Amino acid sequence: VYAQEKQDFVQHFSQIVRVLTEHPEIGDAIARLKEVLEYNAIGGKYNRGLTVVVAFRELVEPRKQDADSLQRAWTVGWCVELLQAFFLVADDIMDSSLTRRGQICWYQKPGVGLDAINDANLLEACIYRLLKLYCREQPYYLNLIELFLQSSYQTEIGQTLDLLTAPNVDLVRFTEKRYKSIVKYKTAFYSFYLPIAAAMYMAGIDGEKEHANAKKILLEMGEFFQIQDDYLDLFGDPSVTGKIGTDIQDNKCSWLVVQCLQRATPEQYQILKENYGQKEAEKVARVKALYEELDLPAVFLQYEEDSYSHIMALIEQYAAPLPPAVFLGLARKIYK
Amino acid sequence: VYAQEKQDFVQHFSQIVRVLTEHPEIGDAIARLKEVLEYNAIGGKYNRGLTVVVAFRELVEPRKQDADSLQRAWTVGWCVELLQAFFLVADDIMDSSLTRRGQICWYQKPGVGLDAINDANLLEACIYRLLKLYCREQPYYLNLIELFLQSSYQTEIGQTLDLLTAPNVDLVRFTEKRYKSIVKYKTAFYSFYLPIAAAMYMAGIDGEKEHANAKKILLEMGEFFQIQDDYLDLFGDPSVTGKIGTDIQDNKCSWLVVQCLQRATPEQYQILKENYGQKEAEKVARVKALYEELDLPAVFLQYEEDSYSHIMALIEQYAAPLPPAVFLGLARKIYK
Ligand SMILES: Cc1ccc(-c2cc3c(N[C@@H](Cc4cccc(F)c4)P(=O)(O)O)ncnc3s2)cc1Cl
Ligand SMILES: Cc1ccc(-c2cc3c(N[C@@H](Cc4cccc(F)c4)P(=O)(O)O)ncnc3s2)cc1Cl
Ligand SMILES: Cc1ccc(-c2cc3c(N[C@@H](Cc4cccc(F)c4)P(=O)(O)O)ncnc3s2)cc1Cl
Ligand SMILES: Cc1ccc(-c2cc3c(N[C@@H](Cc4cccc(F)c4)P(=O)(O)O)ncnc3s2)cc1Cl
Repeated sequence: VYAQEKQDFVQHFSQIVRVLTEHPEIGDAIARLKEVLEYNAIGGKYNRGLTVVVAFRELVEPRKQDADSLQRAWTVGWCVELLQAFFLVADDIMDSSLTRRGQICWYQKPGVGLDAINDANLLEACIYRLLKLYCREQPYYLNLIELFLQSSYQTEIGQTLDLLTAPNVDLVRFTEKRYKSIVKYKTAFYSFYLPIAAAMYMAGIDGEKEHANAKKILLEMGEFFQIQDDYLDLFGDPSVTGKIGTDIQDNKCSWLVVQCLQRATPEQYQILKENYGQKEAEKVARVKALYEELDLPAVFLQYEEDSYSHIMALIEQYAAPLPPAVFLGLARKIYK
Repeated sequence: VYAQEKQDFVQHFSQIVRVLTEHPEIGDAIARLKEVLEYNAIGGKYNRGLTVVVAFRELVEPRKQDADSLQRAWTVGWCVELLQAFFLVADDIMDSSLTRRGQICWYQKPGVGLDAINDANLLEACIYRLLKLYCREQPYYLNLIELFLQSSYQTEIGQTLDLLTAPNVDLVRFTEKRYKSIVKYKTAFYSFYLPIAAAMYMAGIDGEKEHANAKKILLEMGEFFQIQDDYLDLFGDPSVTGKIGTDIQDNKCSWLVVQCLQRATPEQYQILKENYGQKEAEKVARVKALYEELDLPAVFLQYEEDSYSHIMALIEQYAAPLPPAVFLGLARKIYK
């Protein structure tokens, strides 16, 4: 689906850039914007953008899929990638990250620094420029502008909650209710709801009820994805994933610590109070081994089965009238 | 006009905040957003927001001005103030500023720091939340969403140009063409075009030609405003303005340095190369006195008269069919 549509998606990028990087004296700014687009919108897996394109094909009767409709699908997928890029560039400055996608974070490059704040705003702005240029005449134009704006806001407000929740190792902040709330707003809305919802609108499916039904399935898939992402940060083999995890060094509200704290005798709370959020490795070793000693690998395994049963019921209940394959194709990318 | 409508404008702010700061577990984020709104959207002169409200009154036949139309005018004015706030919070982090509006910049507050990057994005997002909540049923809704998005982009792309132009004292970058380009994109579009254009749309005046005509007048007024702003940074009495200027310490592309560089013998270029962008005061004294020694106070005075003659011709030529008072009220705020 994705294996076999990733090709035209990445080749489209070059057109995306052409049309955004066309008024003599603004030239130098426009060159900078090109360098920003190139460094930051390229080099991920493109799962979110591609989901737009795949879902567009599944949703539109194939006799309403001319060259220009496809091109709008490619474009809106690239909009989702640009929203991703905006959030990351800015999040990397906020967290003080060193690398991203296997390279030096844009803000850490020589003579970029905090100028990356403007660069990131430009990435966001490019979303609406593309939507104007390619979709202004379409009946779903407004629908999409609102979708992207709301996705930004949800993701922003989730970032606030995350930042309040994890500055300083106060583990009383790290609750289940709070973990779930952070994942929904910061991650799931834009990563899972947004791309399918966009394809929906592009197909004419604008009903509030249809969107709510898809949302219900897709926010739940997003919660599982992040939960598996947190497991793997620590237990994932690093040559299968790519990441090597610093969740624990960074005092993250990770599903692991949440579960751990649900399960600990008061003596264990202490070992964790003493090791959570530390630089030193031995004190990260002894967090791992405390998680191992509470069979969190196994709780996760149980959680993962339960979750899969749940998603399948959701799809059975709430997919109609969309093709269950829209959702199943996504479920297969994450439950693998 | 403004003297006599500032009152209901600032009192509206409290309602703006109520409706943005209403889903249990997101509460703590919402409290933070309230603190962000309160610190950053309050304490300026409100010229831009108020311009919305004043121009709305002049433009709408007074028999289409019910309680709810007025409330939408107050709201859209507050949107312009929020856009202002978004840019400033972010610009203060980028420039490493210490104070703003007579207080500690938000990002310099204890335990805010770079979290202010998200805070600023939230301010931007609030613009579209308000536009949804108060204007979604209006026929000019889309018009306004596009206006605000384009204003953001223009201002962002201007900020890029400014940052490229002034990192390092390379005065070869500081040209007239480049000064004007920076002012138009970074300042004039949002400060002058945006608020009148918004009032226009709210009144039903959506024509491209009417907008182009108003734009022509208003971008020119914005160029004068900033030019006078740069003069005053240095020659303004600091107890009449409020600001005391660091334009020269900061290596700014100020209209002053532009003119100076147009006027200097090669020996003078050197005195300036040696004093521009310095901390030390004596080396800022001797920039002032070099500007004084080239009668820049007087070139400015000439420039200011020329400019006023020009704006009046523009208004004569391009105001119709809007009431010339829309423009004159603004001209009186800046040529005073
Ligand atoms: C809609 C959507 C949004 C994001 C993704 C992502 C999957 C993914 C990812 N998936 C791996 C497995 C995986 C990693 C982390 C969480 C998870 F649920 C699944 P893979 O496909 O590389 O085996 N790895 C690293 N980053 C990402 S981002 C996938 C989808 Cl289908
Ligand atoms: C929509 C969909 C979702 C999940 C699957 C499968 C996932 C999977 C699988 N996934 C994980 C293990 C797993 C364990 C327990 C329940 C579960 F759903 C999945 P992984 O091997 O990536 O660690 N392992 C072995 N066979 C299968 S089949 C297949 C489909 Cl078509
Ligand atoms: C549409 C619009 C947008 C911004 C302004 C501003 C005027 C202004 C300002 N004006 C002073 C004078 C002045 C200062 C700097 C430049 C200029 F053109 C005029 P004042 O009204 O306080 O005497 N001073 C400090 N900040 C600002 S912001 C005014 C208007 Cl009318
Ligand atoms: C639309 C309009 C624009 C400007 C004015 C005036 C400005 C002004 C004025 N402004 C400046 C001086 C000035 C000097 C030369 C030309 C010019 F237009 C303005 P300031 O005293 O703020 O330094 N000074 C004395 N009288 C006036 S009358 C009055 C109106 Cl109604």
